[PDB]
Amino acid sequence: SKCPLMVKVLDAVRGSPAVDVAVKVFKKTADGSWEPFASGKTAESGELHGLTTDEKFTEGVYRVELDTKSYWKALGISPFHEYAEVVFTANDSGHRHYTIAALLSPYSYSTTAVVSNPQN
Amino acid sequence: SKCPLMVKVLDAVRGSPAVDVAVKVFKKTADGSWEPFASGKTAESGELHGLTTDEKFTEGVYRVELDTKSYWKALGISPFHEYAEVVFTANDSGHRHYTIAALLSPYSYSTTAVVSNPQN
Amino acid sequence: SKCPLMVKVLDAVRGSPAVDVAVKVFKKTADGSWEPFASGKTAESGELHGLTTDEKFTEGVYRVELDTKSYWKALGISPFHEYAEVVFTANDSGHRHYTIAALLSPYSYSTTAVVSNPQN
Amino acid sequence: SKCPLMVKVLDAVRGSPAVDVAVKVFKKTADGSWEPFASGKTAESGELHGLTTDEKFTEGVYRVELDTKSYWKALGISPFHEYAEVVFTANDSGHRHYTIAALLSPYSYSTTAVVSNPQN
Ligand SMILES: N[C@@H](Cc1cc(I)c(Oc2cc(I)c(O)c(I)c2)c(I)c1)C(=O)O
Ligand SMILES: N[C@@H](Cc1cc(I)c(Oc2cc(I)c(O)c(I)c2)c(I)c1)C(=O)O
Repeated sequence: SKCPLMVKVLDAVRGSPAVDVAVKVFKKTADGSWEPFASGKTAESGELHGLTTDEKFTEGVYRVELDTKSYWKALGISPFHEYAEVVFTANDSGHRHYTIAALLSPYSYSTTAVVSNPQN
Repeated sequence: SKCPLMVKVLDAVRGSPAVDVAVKVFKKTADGSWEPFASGKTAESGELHGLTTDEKFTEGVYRVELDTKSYWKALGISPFHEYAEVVFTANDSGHRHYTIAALLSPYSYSTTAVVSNPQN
Repeated sequence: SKCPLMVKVLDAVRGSPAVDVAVKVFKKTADGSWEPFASGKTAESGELHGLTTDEKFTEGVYRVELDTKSYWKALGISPFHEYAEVVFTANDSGHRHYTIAALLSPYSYSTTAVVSNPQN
Repeated sequence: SKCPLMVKVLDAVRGSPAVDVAVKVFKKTADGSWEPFASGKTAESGELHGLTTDEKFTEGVYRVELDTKSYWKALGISPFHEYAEVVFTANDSGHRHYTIAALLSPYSYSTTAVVSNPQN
């Protein structure tokens, strides 16, 4: 695809894009600590665009945190999970473009990853 | 563990097994069409064991229909699917044990097959 | 300009779009029988477009059938289901645009819908 | 029945329980840190029963972490996610039962919570 790191969030109760979800991305440092990498909020389409350029998105372990609790909390639903979280290693083989899709439900959530090579 | 076929249904919105969901089993005939094989409704545990006996369950194509629409209509929710349907070929490679599991949400559902192998 | 019905299919084992998944759509008729509506195959993006147009896609019960067995059998994988079927009611509340997403795995498949308005 | 906390994992590629999957439960401590709580690996049934007891399992925010990466590698399969974490608040509505389920695939995973009522 185009964006190096793309996050898409869906709402399985209303069958619509989960708009305004707090997304935070962190990067593991040499000593094992968690350093804030980037963050945003999903738009009307349930997508988050512009987290990182390929230059900035270097090889390493990443952590994407979606604040699922606030989403449900705003609608008057009390969810189970405090947050949804996806931890993964990136560009260890070579530079790839990732899409992290997540489907939300008060007591459940499933997450998938689409890895696509930018070059031939 | 005794009955070769079991249906386990869960509700993703409330964090609980889905109770009294209509489950109808259809088996494909030789002339081409389908014919009623069994029926029942999920219990308190969200399970439905005791459909058929290891003897009446012969090899062939099957169809497990779950009336998901009624289930949500009862909670004030207008779901998306008319029903969840699972079609598969059973016991082509000798006798087995299949537990089909469904995860329900108004606008989405995940179905899963679990095959057990009784020591013959 | 965007078409009413869309199908997006991902592969969970490989983490990429499912290319060449055979797709068949049906429409329920007055008799309570099924009539051939459309058909196609997912492109490289794992998507399917031009299944139909706004004028042809009226109110009614539809059945999108996905040939998921051939897909796996082609890769050397022996799946469980013969195909993944999605039955739903369209253009209930007047005109709408639909998106059927299906996530594939050998013994499991998760399908979700995203209903959106063309003007809202 | 007498297990306050339960974890069940399934493999979506082989269609059977995820055996020998390492589980580690943490509990947010008084000073805000994560303290070890329970550890174990999925039995043949892909589940853990001896996790904790109705008395040791008190109120608080727990963290369940499944080591999926190691599960997949020991099969020759290189997975996407580093691991699967599930963080939740427990016993906020009295002393009830908790079942955490997970459906694993190389590039995707689903989780759901089933919260029962012991004496109901
Ligand atoms: N007597 C059985 C009943 C039961 C069977 C299954 I199989 C199961 O597992 C899942 C996990 C996920 I994640 C799903 O999406 C689905 I559908 C089913 C669960 I929980 C409970 C027991 O308690 O073991
Ligand atoms: N970009 C286009 C096409 C597209 C639609 C969806 I909807 C989507 O999201 C999911 C999320 C999960 I979780 C799945 O299992 C599956 I399959 C698809 C993705 I990625 C891409 C659009 O915006 O319509």
